[PDB]
This record gives sequence, structure tokens and C-alpha cells, in this order.
Amino acid sequence: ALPDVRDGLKPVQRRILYAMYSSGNTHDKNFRKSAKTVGDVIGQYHPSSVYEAMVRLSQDWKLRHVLIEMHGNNGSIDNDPPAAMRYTEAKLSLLAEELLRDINKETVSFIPNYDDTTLEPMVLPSRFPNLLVNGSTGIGYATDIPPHNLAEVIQATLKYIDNPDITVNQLMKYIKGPDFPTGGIIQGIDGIKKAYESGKGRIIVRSKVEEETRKQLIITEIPYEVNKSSLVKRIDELRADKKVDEVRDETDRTGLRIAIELESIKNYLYKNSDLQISYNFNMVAISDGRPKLMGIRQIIDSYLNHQIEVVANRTKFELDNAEKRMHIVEGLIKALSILDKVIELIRSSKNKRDAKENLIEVYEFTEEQAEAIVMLQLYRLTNTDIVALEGEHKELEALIKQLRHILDNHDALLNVIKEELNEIKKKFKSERLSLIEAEIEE
Amino acid sequence: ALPDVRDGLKPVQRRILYAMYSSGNTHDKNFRKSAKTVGDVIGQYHPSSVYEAMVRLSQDWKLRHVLIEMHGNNGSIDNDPPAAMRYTEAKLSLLAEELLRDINKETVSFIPNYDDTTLEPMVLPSRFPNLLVNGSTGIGYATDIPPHNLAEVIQATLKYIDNPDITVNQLMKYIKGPDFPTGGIIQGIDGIKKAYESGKGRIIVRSKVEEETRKQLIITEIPYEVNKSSLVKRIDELRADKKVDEVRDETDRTGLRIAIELESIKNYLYKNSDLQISYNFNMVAISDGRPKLMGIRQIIDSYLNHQIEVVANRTKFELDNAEKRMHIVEGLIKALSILDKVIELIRSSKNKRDAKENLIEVYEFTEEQAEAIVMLQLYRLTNTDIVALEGEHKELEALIKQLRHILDNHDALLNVIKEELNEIKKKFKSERLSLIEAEIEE
Repeated sequence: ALPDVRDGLKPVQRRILYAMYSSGNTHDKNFRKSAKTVGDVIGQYHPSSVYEAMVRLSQDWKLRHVLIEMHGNNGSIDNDPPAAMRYTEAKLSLLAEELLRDINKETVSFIPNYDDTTLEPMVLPSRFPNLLVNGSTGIGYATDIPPHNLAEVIQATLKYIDNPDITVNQLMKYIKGPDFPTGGIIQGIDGIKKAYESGKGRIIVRSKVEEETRKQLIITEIPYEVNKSSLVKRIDELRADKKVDEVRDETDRTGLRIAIELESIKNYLYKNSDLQISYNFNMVAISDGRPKLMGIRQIIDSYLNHQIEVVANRTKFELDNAEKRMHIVEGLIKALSILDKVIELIRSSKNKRDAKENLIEVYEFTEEQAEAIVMLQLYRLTNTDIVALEGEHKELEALIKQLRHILDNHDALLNVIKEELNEIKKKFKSERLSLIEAEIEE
Repeated sequence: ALPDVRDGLKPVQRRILYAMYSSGNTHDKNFRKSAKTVGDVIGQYHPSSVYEAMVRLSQDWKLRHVLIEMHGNNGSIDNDPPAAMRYTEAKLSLLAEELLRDINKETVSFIPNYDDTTLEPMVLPSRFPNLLVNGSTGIGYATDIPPHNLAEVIQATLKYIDNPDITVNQLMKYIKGPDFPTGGIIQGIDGIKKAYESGKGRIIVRSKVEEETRKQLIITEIPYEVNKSSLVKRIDELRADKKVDEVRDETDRTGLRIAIELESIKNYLYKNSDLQISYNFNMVAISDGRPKLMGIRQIIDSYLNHQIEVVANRTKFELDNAEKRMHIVEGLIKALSILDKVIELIRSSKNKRDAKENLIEVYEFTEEQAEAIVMLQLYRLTNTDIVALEGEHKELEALIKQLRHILDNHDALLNVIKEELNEIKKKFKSERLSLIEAEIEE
């Protein structure tokens, strides 16, 4: 079970968001029961673990940007079981909708489902680099891709588009390093560099720890993946065992807060516990069919190739439609002028297909346009309609020239990608939760 | 959890067949994965036990007529677990389709689902007396309604329609008694009588047992609900313990066959085992909101009231439509005659709603007919169409007079019920599997 480099998803996850998308379980509409969405997945795509994944996508503390907004007990940083799918409601993020944006536009390959009745997508348009942003973990191959700051990833992608040769150091002006949703302090600037070239590097991850007003120490933020209650109980035991020479979980729904009362003790606790943790990049994802360990530029490169594919496919889709429609229009204006003859000619013919033939064989019409004309409801013969069909021709010759230029010119296309990526970063920009310091302390 | 008297279903079961119906998981089309249907039930109607019920409806040995046709391991008379919903395929019986017949015709009440997004039915049209035919069991009230012979139940219902005063003895000319799908011999003609009046009676149920070619005894058929493997293992132990003074389950996919080799021994085994069993009617179902214990004529009466409701509601539905359409037709023929004026008049008006008004305010048209005319595709002005709309008027004045007569005349309606019930019994007639003998042996 490994994610695709292009949209950062495992097949469990992709299946869940798509089912949500097609049900119309979008952000702008009301929350929907979790079972409703779950029962479409086991039933149509995946042959418990559906719900365990759907839940995981809805967690503040695991993903930098949730893809599902869940209402109800969705678990906890203490690894509490979530509620059952009947009380729990969910819907897509505004941001998950960007992953799915344009899917309705022949952009990504669709493939038969497990029982060969319906079709599902191999990959999502992924209109933003989800793989780096939300990362991935878990297993015969394992992955460790930490989350990253949305805006830092887009800007870097944008910089890559302008210079496909840009070094790892240069991208680090814009992707500074992992941006963990639980925040904390990061140590290992070389580690990030090593990871960003070879796919593999060691960093140290610290808790945010300050002193208070007898003096008391508070843990405001903890390392990524670490279990709070599990950590509380660890700090608890050493206090008891006098390995240190009391420990309250003052967390409430406001934010995380762990208080300790009784520097050297801060430096001790870091070691014999997960107050300080190490993280090791193992950046593996699915490129071109197989598992590929890859550094930052292969990943940006793979994403870019994906976008180019998507956008070129969207543009061709929108062009074919704009081509097909103007043809109808050309037909209609032509038939609007011979209107009176047309109506008499239709009455003259006996069958539906007769009328179509006696249209194409008498006047210079085609099947496509003959069909459209015989299908006009009588109200389409009114003034508003006999004139709004004349105007849209202008708006079409406009779109053709525009869209054709996007296909004929590679730069123009990349500009399209650049604009769309850019507006996404503005609309969804979020501040860095992780502090980065260069050296690792001992 | 108790069945409704009208359609014999519990809410689990009704929900499953309806979901199957609306998915189009009908008999004439291909089998469909079980998960596909299951995942619609937990997801849309029921807040494991869905599958345990869906399975139970698919069993030869529990229902006289299965409502689901299942392909794959669907359990066994030995209470074997069934396969998981991913290998197992299913679809509706021809007979379950009669339960659902006419549901698409404003016949039965529809009610919001658990989450108030969609609508589900309170009861099924149940175009045949499912409650008696397939029976029901299980629990703070319990039920025991054994299965009955389809044709015996319809004929009796038919006899009740002609004489709503018919005695319990007289119905027993046509409903002879329970018709068990595992067959066997029944004993207790008085028991059936008592059950058919008061809802409560004791019968004895026997296995089919004959001798063979050292002499060997074979059990061909066993009592209802009894577990084969459980019974084999019982006969096994007494042989071992010399309580009798060896036991092979020669069952294969052909039919049931239990062989014993080593009258008085047949008469012994009947007692200290479930080779002979007793059954006790506890005929309880849901009438008019509450649990009601009822004998045979209340049940036939309740079913009949249901049919009358259904058929009267179907007829009113089909009449309103036939009323609404002839109105369009009356309009169309009228407009077909002023055709040339009509088209010029449409061009004269500026908007859609203008054209509708300038139709109703100039010529004697209504909204309903004005809408229909402006919506005509241009091909509907051809000869085949300018003439097929003139003819169907004949077929409509025909249907009105027919249908109106069904509403205005109660006998005519009951005849409709009688015809439809009758054809069902002919098309689905099946022979009695249960032998009935009057007295109980000691």
C-alpha cells in the first residue's frame, strides 16, 4: 500500500474522495453521514479499514491540510477510537476539491472497478502537490514523507517551472523543510538537504517547551506521530522512579498543554523519551508503475509532468466541445435564415430520420447539425433565442483561438499551470508551524 | 423486530428488497455482488446483520419461496457460515418482484429515512400474501408463523373475497395447513384448526423415514428449522451409549439423505430427539400500528384491505395520468389545426413565458397545454407524429371509462384483485411438500 507520486494517494484514499465527489458530498453542501460514503466504497471500489482511512484523512494532527472535514468524535492525539459511522458526519475540504478539480473533463485515466460494472480513476488531477504537502507513511515497502507547507511547495514548484535545472539548495529558499501540523522545533538542515537529494535523511524533532511563573515547565507542542497520553505516561514513570529528581495533562479543547513541576532536566527528558524524537525521510512513491525512491526534484518533476498531462487533456477536452458546439451554431444561424423553408421541409418528410436526410441531402447540412435542428423546442424560435445563438459565435471564435494557442505553444500552457497554481497558493496560504534550526544538539 | 401483516416483512428485510429493486437488481438482469446491495442498506436505511438477513432470505430450507436468489456459499442446513459479500452474488426472485410490483405508482406510503435525505416505504404492495407463504420467526414479542403453499393461500384468499363470512373449516378446503420447505410429515389437524381460529395451536412435525434393502433406515426429509449436523450428532451418541441397541450423513448436493443401520426403533428415536419435533403457532404480526395475535381470517382480511388500498391507489394514479395526458392531446390536436398561426404567434412573442401567456390569453389554452406545445421538438411536426397524436385519443377515452369504472364500482375493483391474484397463482404454482395426517401418534 503506497501512494502515487502524482496525487499522493493510496487506492483506499483515492476511492473515498472520489465516492465523496460523485455523491456531491462537497464543502458548500451539508455534512453527510459517514456510513453513506463508507457504504459506497466497500460496495463499489474496495474489496472497517475504509472507515479507518476515511477517518485518518480527517485528522488535524496527522495531515497538514485535512482532505475530509469530519464532525463528531474523529479520534484524538491520544489514539482514541473514533465514533461509529452513524453519528459521525463528513464532507470534502475546499482543498480536497482541488485534487478532484477538472476530473469531469477527460483529464485522468478511468478504469473498470473490481466487479466491472462502473469506472474509477487511476489517479486524481491533484491540482496541488498533495504528496509533499500531506506526506505519507506505512507498509513490502515502507514510506516516510513528512508534511510540508502548502505555499512553500507551490512557490518551489513555480520556481522549478521557470528553471527545470534549479539545484536542491536553491529550492530550499522556497521549500525550507518539513512543516509538521503538530508544530514543534526541527533540527538538521543537512538532514533535509540529504533527504532532498537522495530521498533519505535524518532529522531531529523537538517539543515546544518553556518555563512558567516554585517553577513549572510546559509542553505546548509535541513531535509528529507521537502519542500524547503515551508520552504523559512515560514522563509519569521516571518521576516515580527517581531517574530524574507532578505530571499533569492540562490539555483541553483549546490547545495542547502538558504541565510539569518539581536546562539539565529539559536536556535529560529529551533523551530517555519521545519529548525529542528523530525522523528519517524515506521518500518512496509510485512512479511509472513501480516503487521509486526519489529526492525533491524528481517529485516536483513527476508532479509537473502530471500537471502538463492534465492541463493538456483538459484543454483538448474544452476545445473539442467548443469545436463541436460552434458547428451546431454555424448550422443554426444558417437554418434560422431559411427558417420558413425549413419548417415546410420538415412537414414534407414522413419520419424522423427522413427529416434528417431530407435536410442533409437538400441543403448543405451535416448529421450533427441536422440532429440539433430537428430537436429544437418550439420556444427556441423566439426573439431572445433567435439572437442569443448569433452572439455566442463571437465568444466561441474567441475561445478557439485562446485554447488552440494553449495547445500549439508549450510556454502558454505552462503559464496556465503557473496561474492556477498561484491562485491556489494565495487562496489557501497558511503560516509555518515548524521552526527550523540548522545544527542538531547533543 | 416483527413483520407487518400486509407484506410479511421486518424492516431489515423490506429495506433490502427495496434497495435491490431501485438498483435494478431484478431477476432478468445479471447477478450483482452482495456488498453492492449491502452497502446501500447500512448507508441509506438501516442504522453484518444486514448480510445475515439478506442471506436468510435466500435460503431454500427456511422460506417456502426465496425472495433473493443467491449464488455462492449461502450457508447450509447445518448452519454453516456463508461466504463474505465480495464473492457472493445475488438478485431478486420473480416472486419478490411481485411484492414490489406497482411500488412505482403511488400505492404505498413513503417516509423519510434515518437521516432525512431520501424516502423509503412503510410497507410493500405485496401483490401476493407473503406473510402466510414465507412465514416468520424471532423476537419483547415472539412470532411463529409457519410457511404455507402459495396456491393454497391464494385460492383461500380468492374464496374469502367471494364470501367474507367463510368459516375456518371452509378455508381449510383450500389452505390445508403449513407447507414446510423441508417437507416432512405433519400431524395435528385439530392443532391447525385451533391455530387458524385463535392464532395458537400445537402440531407435531415428522421426518420422512423409510426402510431399505441386514436392513437400513433412511431419513429423506427432516422437520422445519432443525439442524441436520446437529441431528446427526444426536443420533450418533445414543448409538454409542446403547440407549437403543452406524450413523452416516450420506447427504450430497442431490438431496438430503441420512443412513442408519444396525417400528419400535423408529418410534423410539422420534421421542428422545428432533427426528420428531413439535411446532406451536404463535401468529403475531403488526396490524394498525401494534402487535396483534390473529387467526387466519383476520390475516386474510388484513391482506385484502391492503390489496384494496393498493389497487385503488394504483387505479387513481393511472387515472390522474390518463386524465393529465388526454388534456395535452386535446391541446395538441387543437393546436395542430391552427399550426401556421401558432408558429407565427410564437415568433411574435419575445420570452418563453411570454409565448405561454400569448398562447393562453389569445387562444383557449391552459398552462399545462401551453407548456407542452412550446416544448415540442421540430420533428414532432412530421406526418407520423401529426397523426399518432390523433389516434391515442381513442385509446385514452377507452382507459378513462375503464379505470373510472374500477373506482366507481367496488365489485369491479375486487375482480381486478381476483384476476391478478389468480394469474400469479397459475404462473407460480408449486406442489405441496408436506403430508398432512389428522391424528397425532403417541
